[PDB]
Amino acid sequence: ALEEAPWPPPEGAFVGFVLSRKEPMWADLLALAAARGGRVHRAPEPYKALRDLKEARGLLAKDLSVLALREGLGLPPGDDPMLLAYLLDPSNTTPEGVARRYGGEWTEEAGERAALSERLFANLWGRLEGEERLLWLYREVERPLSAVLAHMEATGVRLDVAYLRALSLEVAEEIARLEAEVFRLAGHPFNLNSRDQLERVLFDELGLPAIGKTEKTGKRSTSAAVLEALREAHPIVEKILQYRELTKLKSTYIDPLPDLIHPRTGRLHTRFNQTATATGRLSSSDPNLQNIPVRTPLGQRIRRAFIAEEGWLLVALDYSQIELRVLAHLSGDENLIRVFQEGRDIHTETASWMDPLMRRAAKTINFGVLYGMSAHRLSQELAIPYEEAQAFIERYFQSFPKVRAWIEKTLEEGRRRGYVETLFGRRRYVPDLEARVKSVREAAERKAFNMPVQGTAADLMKLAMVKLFPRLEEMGARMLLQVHDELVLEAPKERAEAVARLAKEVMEGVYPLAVPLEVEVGIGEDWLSAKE
DNA sequence: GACCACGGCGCG
DNA sequence: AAAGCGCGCCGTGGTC
Ligand SMILES: O=c1[nH]c2ccccc2n1[C@H]1C[C@H](O)[C@@H](COP(=O)(O)OP(=O)(O)OP(=O)(O)O)O1
Ligand SMILES: [Mg+2]
Ligand SMILES: [Mg+2]
Ligand SMILES: [Mn+2]
Ligand SMILES: [Mn+2]
Repeated sequence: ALEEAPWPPPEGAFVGFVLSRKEPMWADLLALAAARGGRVHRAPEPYKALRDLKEARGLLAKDLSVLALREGLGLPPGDDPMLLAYLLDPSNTTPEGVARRYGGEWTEEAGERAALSERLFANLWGRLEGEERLLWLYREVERPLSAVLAHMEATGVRLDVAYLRALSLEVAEEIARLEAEVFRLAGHPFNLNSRDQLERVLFDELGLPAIGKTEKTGKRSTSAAVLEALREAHPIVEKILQYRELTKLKSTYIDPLPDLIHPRTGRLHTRFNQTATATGRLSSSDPNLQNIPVRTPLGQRIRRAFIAEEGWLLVALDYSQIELRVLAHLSGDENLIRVFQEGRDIHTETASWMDPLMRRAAKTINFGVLYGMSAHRLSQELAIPYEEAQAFIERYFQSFPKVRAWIEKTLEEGRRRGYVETLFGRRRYVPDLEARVKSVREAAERKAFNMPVQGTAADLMKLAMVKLFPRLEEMGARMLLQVHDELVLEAPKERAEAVARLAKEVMEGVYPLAVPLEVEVGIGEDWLSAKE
């Protein structure tokens, strides 16, 4: 039954706020409230009232801190019950669910939100009493990380807009040429973007063999894997693949990115969602800057668009074979430890076995292999017979015997405890491990043993970001992007070299393992340059 | 306009 | 597509 108390609130109050739209960098601050000591404070003018707070503590703290940074204010995020709930159970991803689950309702009014924040925090902090590992992750990783992300989000990254505009006009001309071919070959026009219309053309009119069907609705699939299986079975398939690539990059990146430049900053701002994934990874959205193309020649042209402020350079740091090293440490496989203790590369060894484009393939291969891929799909990818695909799966695990033993212990443990955990104790609940439908059970198993490996690499990286960020600010350098095992920094030209050495070392020393973490670093005027 | 399910595909 | 995992956004297609 909170009481209206005059703004401002006492120091250390829980904040509620309402935004015109989810994106902090783009939102209007509609309302701002705070709660403390059995009272609620509703600010008369939200923007002015921001100045009174000294830290944002409450649901979605980082977002409001991001909006504060955009206004020239340094209001860092503090406690956020979402981070508590997320650590308790990573399926806790939204305030709607968290409130439903731990004792309130997520409404649209800042006061009730500030109130909700306060009681949700009490209750969750209660639930976390005694979970000392999760408390450690909260204090040493997540809560400090929120500040770092708020700064990355507010900073943004520079984009060569004029370049992409020109690229759009070029690519559009290429697409029209391929559309025309496809339409001719099909003997009539139709919407090449409609997978439904395409399917009737390929499998009914052209009478091509229907490899596979789609998951939910059982239509005949027109996916790249299926089209690749028909690249020589007919010429029109080939062009379809190329129309898909261009339209995919044009409509997802080339055309939308330029129109998202912020007016005040002149830069492009993503959101780094901190309670979004089941393994502990971050995600990026609005726009997603974690899937900017890079694997093909055209995508590379897109990456070139991401450039440094004049007088600065981008610094790109990227852990080598990160999840493999984690697997060595997690499992104890001596043969795999040695692989890394003596500077061996097995992403390059799976390339010649099966340059920069051939190494990306061995990356899809050795990772697909490792996480329970099927002999069937491996045979199909590598273009070899099923007989040969099983032997790359026999040897790939013969070499490193303790991995399978680790997989088993992990699954056995997740069955008893109902969850699996990373090196630091981050939990993921995986209930279907005792499912009586084999398929459902074995999916769960693949989810279960991947988590500690992907989630440990994410713990390490978050920790590296937490340690590295203070050093960058004191050097006048900036942290721009994180792509799971990678960081892009922006540095004044004359500090760029020292920043790279420093960041490389911080990341490599984040938390020593039974195997060394190695980092590749590069420096350049654009994101593509910085990774050569 | 808003929403959503689906197939599809980009990156890690 | 199939016994890899984790995401977010696209166009289409359908509703309200
Ligand atoms: O689960 C998959 N499937 C993948 C397919 C292609 C590429 C990576 C894949 N990964 C994950 C594993 C790891 O978390 C991260 C490493 O990211 P990448 O930088 O791409 O690879 P890498 O660390 O093995 O080696 P390298 O840095 O010398 O290139 O990506
Ligand atoms: Mg061209
Ligand atoms: Mg989906
Ligand atoms: Mn990488
Ligand atoms: Mn890497």
